[PDB]
Amino acid sequence: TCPFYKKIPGTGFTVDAFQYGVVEGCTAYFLTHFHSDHYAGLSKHFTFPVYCSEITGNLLKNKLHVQEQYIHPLPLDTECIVNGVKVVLLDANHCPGAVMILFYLPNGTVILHTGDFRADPSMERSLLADQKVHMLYLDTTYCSPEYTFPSQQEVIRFAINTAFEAVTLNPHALVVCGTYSIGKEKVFLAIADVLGSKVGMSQEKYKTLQCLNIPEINSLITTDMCSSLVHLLPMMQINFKGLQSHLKKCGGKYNQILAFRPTGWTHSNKFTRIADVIPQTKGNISIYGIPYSEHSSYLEMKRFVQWLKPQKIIPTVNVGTWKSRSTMEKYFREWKLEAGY
Ligand code: NI
Repeated sequence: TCPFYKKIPGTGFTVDAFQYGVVEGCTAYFLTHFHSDHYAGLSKHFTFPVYCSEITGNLLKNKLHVQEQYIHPLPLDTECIVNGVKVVLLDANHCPGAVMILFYLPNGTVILHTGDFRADPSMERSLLADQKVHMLYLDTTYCSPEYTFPSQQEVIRFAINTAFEAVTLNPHALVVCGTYSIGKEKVFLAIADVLGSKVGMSQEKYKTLQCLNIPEINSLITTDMCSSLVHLLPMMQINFKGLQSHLKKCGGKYNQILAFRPTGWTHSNKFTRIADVIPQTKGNISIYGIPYSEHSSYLEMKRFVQWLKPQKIIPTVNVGTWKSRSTMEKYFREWKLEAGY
């Protein structure tokens, strides 16, 4: 059964609720982004209307084979009417095609669902500036002050300079990047670009990347592994066994692997600066874990909320424990008292 925090009251609508069967009274299913915890339950047999971005609709059609007739793509930053209710989609600064949804209820309430997001000051000059939001359904993934990480710009800078140095010292080194869902594409794209190579990958991953409307993509990626010196692999293979094995297959083209695991947050953020990060090494294989996040830091989240000044906040992440729920409610109150709303 569908939880309350996936329901938009006063409407026929749910959000990211595809794993509950037929939801009683839901007449349109919104999907915020193509990550499996959120799409769970969609397939080619789904027969109700789905509303989402263009990119999210490309993946629905090509990867889960949902029939065209039920996919309803919407443009961003545009007032649209759905079953008599005004809605707007906004960039969530998460993975490709990830949106926030504004619902303008018939009775005058305004609701913002962030879906998954990385808060940014640039959202303060979206169509959010123009009016008041009563309810915020918030991605509270890193809602605790210990969650700090660098900007995405600093992390990419670290990865580019690391890879460029290594390969210029040893032209026979191969660079490998771990992946398991969409998002974080900039990690492997920016590395390839500085190395003058295309990114090589399996057919299934190539297909996935072909749905994301990235400009000049055909110039950046390929299925011919032999022609590329940056290879993508499944995240589970980004370990010393997985990498030695993969090196066998390259057939004596390369004598060194430099690999990157893009994670979210890890406790080595409590002590270490991005500049100071070092790999784990075994023989001719080094692995760097790098804190490239697509969720709000605690401070980025706080700023966004204190700008928005919502009347009520409903968390969508970390909701299954009382300790979490209680901790989050305390920060909400602090933030409200500090800013004075
Ligand atoms: Ni996500």
